[PDB]
Amino acid sequence: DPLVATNFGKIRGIKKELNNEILGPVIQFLGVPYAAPPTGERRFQPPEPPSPWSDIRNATQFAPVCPQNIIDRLPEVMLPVWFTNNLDVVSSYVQDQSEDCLYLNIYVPTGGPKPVMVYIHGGSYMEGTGNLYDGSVLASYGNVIVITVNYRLGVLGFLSTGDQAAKGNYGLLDLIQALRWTSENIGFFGGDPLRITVFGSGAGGSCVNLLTLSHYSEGNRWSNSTKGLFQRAIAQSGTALSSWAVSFQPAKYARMLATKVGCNVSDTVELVECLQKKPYKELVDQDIQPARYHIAFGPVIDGDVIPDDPQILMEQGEFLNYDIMLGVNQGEGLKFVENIVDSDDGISASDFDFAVSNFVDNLYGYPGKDVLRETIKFMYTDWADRHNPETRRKTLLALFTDHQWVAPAVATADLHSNFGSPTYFYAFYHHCQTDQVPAWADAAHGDEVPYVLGIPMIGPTELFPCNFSKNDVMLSAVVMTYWTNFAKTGDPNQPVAWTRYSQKDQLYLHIGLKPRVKEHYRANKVNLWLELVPHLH
Amino acid sequence: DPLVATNFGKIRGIKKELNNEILGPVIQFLGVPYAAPPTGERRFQPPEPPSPWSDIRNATQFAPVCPQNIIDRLPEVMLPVWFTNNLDVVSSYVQDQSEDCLYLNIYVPTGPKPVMVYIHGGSYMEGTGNLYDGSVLASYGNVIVITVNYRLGVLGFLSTGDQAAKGNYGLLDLIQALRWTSENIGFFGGDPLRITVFGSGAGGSCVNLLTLSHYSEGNRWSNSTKGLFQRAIAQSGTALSSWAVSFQPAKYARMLATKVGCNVSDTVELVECLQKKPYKELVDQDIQPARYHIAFGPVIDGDVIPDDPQILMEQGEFLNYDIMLGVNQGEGLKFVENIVDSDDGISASDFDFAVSNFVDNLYGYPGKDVLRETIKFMYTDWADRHNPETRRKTLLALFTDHQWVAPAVATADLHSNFGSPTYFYAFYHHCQTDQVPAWADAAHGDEVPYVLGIPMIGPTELFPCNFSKNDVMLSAVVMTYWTNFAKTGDPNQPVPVAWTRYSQKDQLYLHIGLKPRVKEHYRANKVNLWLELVPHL
Ligand SMILES: *[C@@H]1O[C@H](CO)[C@@H](O)[C@H](O)[C@H]1NC(C)=O
Ligand SMILES: *[C@@H]1O[C@H](CO)[C@@H](O)[C@H](O)[C@H]1NC(C)=O
Repeated sequence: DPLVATNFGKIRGIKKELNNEILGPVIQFLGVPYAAPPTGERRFQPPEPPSPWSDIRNATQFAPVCPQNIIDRLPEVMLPVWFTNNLDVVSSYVQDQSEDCLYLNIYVPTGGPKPVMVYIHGGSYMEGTGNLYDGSVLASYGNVIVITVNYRLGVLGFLSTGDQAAKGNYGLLDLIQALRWTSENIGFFGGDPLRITVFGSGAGGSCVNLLTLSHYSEGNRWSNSTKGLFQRAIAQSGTALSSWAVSFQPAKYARMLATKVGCNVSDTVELVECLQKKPYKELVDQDIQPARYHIAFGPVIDGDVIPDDPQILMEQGEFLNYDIMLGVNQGEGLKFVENIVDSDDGISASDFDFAVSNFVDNLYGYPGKDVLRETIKFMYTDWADRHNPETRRKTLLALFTDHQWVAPAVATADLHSNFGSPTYFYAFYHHCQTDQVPAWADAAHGDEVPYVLGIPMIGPTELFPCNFSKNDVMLSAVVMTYWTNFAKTGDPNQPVAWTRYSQKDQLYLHIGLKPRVKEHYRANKVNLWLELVPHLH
Repeated sequence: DPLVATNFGKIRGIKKELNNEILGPVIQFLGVPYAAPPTGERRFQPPEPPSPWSDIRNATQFAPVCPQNIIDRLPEVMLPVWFTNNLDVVSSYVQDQSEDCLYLNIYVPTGPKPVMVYIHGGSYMEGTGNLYDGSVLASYGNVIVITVNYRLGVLGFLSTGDQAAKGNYGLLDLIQALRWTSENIGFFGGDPLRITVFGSGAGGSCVNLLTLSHYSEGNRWSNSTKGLFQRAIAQSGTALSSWAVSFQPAKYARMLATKVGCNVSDTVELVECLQKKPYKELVDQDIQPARYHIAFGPVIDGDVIPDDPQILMEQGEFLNYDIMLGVNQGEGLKFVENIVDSDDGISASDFDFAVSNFVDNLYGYPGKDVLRETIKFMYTDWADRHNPETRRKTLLALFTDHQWVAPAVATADLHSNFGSPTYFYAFYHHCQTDQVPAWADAAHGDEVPYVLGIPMIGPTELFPCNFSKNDVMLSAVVMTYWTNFAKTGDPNQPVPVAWTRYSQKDQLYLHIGLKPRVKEHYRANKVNLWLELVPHL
């Protein structure tokens, strides 16, 4: 049997055969505590280390996930499509909940310590679990250790009063704790604590980026030369600079919740103490909605974990030199457009104007809006066929995609390479059409996930039920190789050459069935939001 | 010897051998009167027909050109570069002047042939058809070529805003030449029902303006074809540009009247006063308009020009001619030439100044702040935003696009829209002179020597460039397109790389270079800025 001794006790994993000939087996350690349960007085408090246990602890089944409610209005626009498309399956992964949810899962392959890829999930900061992301194939195919983590979500993980009463960022601190646990225990599993790659998609991608800006991710016990906890980062369709990356009005929504559950909101210490006497179910189940493209509960600017606005930090180059790799998908903004399209696959010029105008209002309140609505309306029309209704959606979809994902990604990519971090950029332009998605839709938000995890190798799963072709399998194998090569050496080419990114040339890898390296991804539309729109104010 | 009988008498031309083996000889009839001298009481009056002569009139030397002053200064930005580059040679063509200058030149090769009437023009102020030798074009193409001299500057376009001086005398002269041609060219072996008019620059403007005038309607030969001429080619010139037509004619008529001592309350007295003065005195007065506008030119008289060409075009008020338009890569050379430093680049400093003054001259604030920023963004290549060699290339494009390209596309669009067989091109080659920078591309008027077939003869006093073997080949191709178009209204058919018909939807055009290809939507990104965005602002 597979036994492993850790600094808190011995644990037993479980061997797992994969449904493919090319793939060797993996031992998976499910439900490994990396922190003390954040219950009672430790709610709204930094994570403490886990209690040691005397005997052998079985790590063979998922632990209950962190409190969340996806069955009872959720922001489809932030959430991956494969998530919202089959919530029924996703729900079975989230049924068993508990405030005691700080657990991570290890996937170990089968003559030196292996790289460790720690996955950080995330949709809107409100929900999800690392359990959804099976790390078996990636570990086996890549010959690396893969870890998935569960961190505090929503209220419990990010509620803040704007005071020392509740400073917030408990979720990010949990991630820090999981990374420290990993740093100081993964070696016992045959992992290399000095080649740890952190990677995540969506809000998970945001979390990855936010950590690189935090001084809590500085320093590791093993090396005086390498002062990072983790050494590399991959942020997939997520950044720290988007409108919904961090919560800017945390005290507002903390008051709201406290009110809704009947707690006095005058004194902040009294407010917090009251919330702590209430079930997590009651706090989670309250209806708290922010602005359309903003969040209520998430990462906050506390002057500690996150010392300042991520924008300012990046500009001042306030981050350790990590090997970075970030990118976006062709059509992230599917769910922004999906409700608008009619029986034929197009949107009228009428609906177009409404959508673009409301977009301007939500993200750019008039101080001057008139000018802006026209500049954008112009920029996101293809005059080649200005009356085509099928082309109007593709470009409207591009508006959301560019502003919410692409421009933030490029800005991030630019500033990292600018300050000396080996940066790599990509554009994911393939996917596997499900019977739940339109036939005209391209690579949407989160569609790159199943390729990174190697799902096509195993074939359709309950979570990813698409009929993966042979092209899907090959593309997946290519992706996993880039990722894992990057994990092994900080170079996606060293275990089509993926060239290093730089602000001048802005070379990136266009990922498709025919992967090529291009240059200046959508710079025309990008520089609009980074150079023009700001100067108009 | 070559004798020809016309409705006004017999005339003797002169045979001319061309300096190329492939070219047969041509008989050229130089100094043929097509109208009575507009002298004395016929100054500021429509052109009357020429007097008949009993004997043989020798047409073997150029007649004196229309009054003009380039020696005493010259709007370099409107004028072709080959013009301003060697004024010494150009001057020899303009030395001998006379108000009696309504003469045209015939070039006959060796059924009835097509007739190509060339309409010269720089700023409406100067020039002559004599500069444009039509020998090679006629010989190579096997068509008759005509060059015309029409009234210029004050004498040709002065208007008081009254019936006292209605203006457009120059345009009426062109009409007179065309009527003369229609009713006499048959005697030379020409086809009065296959007359093509073509011109570059202001000449191009003149071509376009004629298509909007009802005076070019009706011919004596056919009841089905309602046009005097049947086809039109407008090279780097339109009726929609800022300097195509004079909108403040009365202002500048008074200015002149003032300088010569004729400023009178009553316009009929004013005109009568100007009529008692030498043409030299009127031509030599210093009258300069706004930076990108004209003082003396085509005017909106409600007769010859029934309304603003823009309105006319939009309402489709024009006969359906076979149309052909295009521009050169870098028309706006002379806009930028003064700015470049020893290195072939312009600083970010000078750039902002040049662009801002451009905004002020063409778009005086009534809102300018927004506009200068929108433009500054659109005309910078963010690929390398700091490159000084690239800053000039894009600033040059600003002028080029606004003054030439956008007016051309708009014209091209509205013509094809209302049913005229339209054709579009972009001229991307030239022959670098020791007078032009080595970094300059196809500038204003650089397509002329290729249209006239000069590379076939080799360097001339006017076109002294060392034409290569490729130049000769490209010229043959250009002349073939032009002459095919004259013959059949189709640049692909001589009788009775395929250049595809243009249309507002597909907007196919011929990219003319050493490797001529058909592309689509020429600089539509930059065009639609001026046609769709800035207006709505
Ligand atoms: C732990 O699990 C293994 C297999 O998963 C099993 O053999 C063992 O008996 C379990 N231990 C306990 C104490 O239940
Ligand atoms: C025209 O030229 C002929 C010879 O070609 C000559 O006899 C005649 O005198 C000339 N005409 C005039 C008006 O000089």
